[PDB]
Amino acid sequence: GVTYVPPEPTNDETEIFSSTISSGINFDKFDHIAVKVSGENPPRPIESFETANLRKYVLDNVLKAGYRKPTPIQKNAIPIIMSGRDLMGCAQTGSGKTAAFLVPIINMLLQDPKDLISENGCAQPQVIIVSPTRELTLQIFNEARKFSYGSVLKVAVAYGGTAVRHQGDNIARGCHILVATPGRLHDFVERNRVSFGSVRFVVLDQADCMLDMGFMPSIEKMMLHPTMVETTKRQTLMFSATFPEDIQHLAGRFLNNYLFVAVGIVGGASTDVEQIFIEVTKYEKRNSLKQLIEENDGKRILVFVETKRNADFIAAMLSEQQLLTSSIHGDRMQREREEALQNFKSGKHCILVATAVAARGLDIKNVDIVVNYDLPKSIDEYVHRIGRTGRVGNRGKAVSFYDSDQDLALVADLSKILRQADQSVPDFLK
RNA sequence: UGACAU
Ligand SMILES: Nc1ncnc2c1ncn2[C@@H]1O[C@H](COP(=O)(O)OP(=O)(O)O)[C@@H](O)[C@H]1O
Ligand SMILES: [Mg+2]
Repeated sequence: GVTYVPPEPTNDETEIFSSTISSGINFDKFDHIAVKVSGENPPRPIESFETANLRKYVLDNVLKAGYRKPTPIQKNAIPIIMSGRDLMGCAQTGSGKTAAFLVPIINMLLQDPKDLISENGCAQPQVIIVSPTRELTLQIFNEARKFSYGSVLKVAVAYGGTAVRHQGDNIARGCHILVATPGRLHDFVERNRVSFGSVRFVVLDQADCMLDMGFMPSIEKMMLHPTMVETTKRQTLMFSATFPEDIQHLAGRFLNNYLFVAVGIVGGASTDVEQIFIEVTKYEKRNSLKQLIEENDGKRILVFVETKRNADFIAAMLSEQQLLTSSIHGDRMQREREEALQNFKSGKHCILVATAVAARGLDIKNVDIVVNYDLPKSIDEYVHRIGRTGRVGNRGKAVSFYDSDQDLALVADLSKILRQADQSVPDFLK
C-alpha cells in the first residue's frame, strides 16, 4: 500500500530561506583550490553574484538565502550555463553544487520565458532534475522554491512511497521545473502524465551514480525518450563530487560539446573533514560504537551501515540503551524516512542510523561526527558519506571502523584519499 | 549488498 501524502511544503518565506548551512571558518579557503576547466571556448568565470548578470529578483533571492559570495563551482558553472553550454561539474561535497545549476536555470527560465504546456493531462516540464534518492529529490525541490521564490515559476516534485495520484494531479496543472527520482518519473511518463517535448534543461545530480549500472537504463529511457528534444536543442548538466574516468566517458553520450569543470582533485574528500580510523573485528564494532557515542554526548552523529538489517539492529541497540535514535533505509515506510530525517535535522534525535540511502547530497546542519560503522565497497561512496559533515567551510569529524576481513580491498584508495586531504594514515592502511 | 515506480 502506498497512500502517504507528504505534508505540503512551507510557504513561510523565512522558513524557506533558513533551509541552509551557514558558511564556516574555512569558507574563504575555497579561494585556494585549483580550478581545471577543459573543453572548447570556456566563458570566463564570474567574480561575484553582483557581477553575474543575474536578474534583480534572482540576485535578491540569492542574497535572501544568506549567500554573500559564490563558491568556486558557482563562479564557473553560472556563466557556463547562461551561455547555453553543457556542463560536467565536479566539486567537493558541501561547496554549493545545487545553486550552481538552480540559480542560472531559474534566471534563463525567467529571462527567456516560454508558455507552459499541459495538454490532455500531459505536462511538459522545461526542466527535469533527477537525483538517486527520494529525500535528495525533496531537498532539491525545496532549494528550487527558495531561489524561484516570488516568481511565476512552478516547481513540482515526483518520488516514490507517495500517493501517485497526489503527485500526479499536481503535475497535471503544469510545472516549469520537475524534480524526480527516476522510478516515479518514468511511471508518470508511461501514463502520459509527463512528456519531455518542451525540455530546455536536464540535470543529473550525483551524475556518476546516475550513470552507473543501476541507473543507466532509467537515464537512457529519459535521454532517448521519443518525446525528448534532441541534445543539440537543449542543455544537459551533470554534477557530482565524484566522477571516475570510465563514468565520465559514458556521460558523453548525453552531452553536446561540453565543458568539464573540476574544482580540485576529482573525487577528493573535503579537507574540512578530519578523517579518523579505528581497527576492529566485526564482533568489536558494537562495543566501539557504544564507546564513541559515550565519549561524544550532545553531538549530532550520523552512523552509516551496509545492510538495512544492520541499520534496524543498530537503531534498536542504541534505542534500548535509551539513546534517541532515528533510522533511515529502504525497508522503512516513506513517511518514517522523512520523519527520521526531520527528527535528525531538528535535533529531536541526535543519532541517525542510515544505509547508503543517506550517503549523497543530504544537507543537514551541524553533523558533528559521521561514523562509518561499516565502510563502503566504493571509495567514491566513502567520500560522499564523510561529506555529510564539514560543509560550507565548517569543520567536522569522520570516524570509520576498519575490518581487514571486509575492507582490505579499499586500503589503496583510502590511503590516496587521506594523503590528498592531508590526513594522517594509520599503520594498518599502509 | 544498496538505491530506484506500484
Ligand atoms: N555561495 C554560497 N554561500 C554560502 N552558502 C552557500 C553558497 N552556495 C551554497 N551554499 C550552501 O551550502 C550548503 C551546501 O550546498 P550543496 O549544494 O548541498 O553542496 P554540494 O551539492 O556541493 O554538496 C547548502 O546549505 C547551501 O545553502
Ligand atoms: Mg550535491
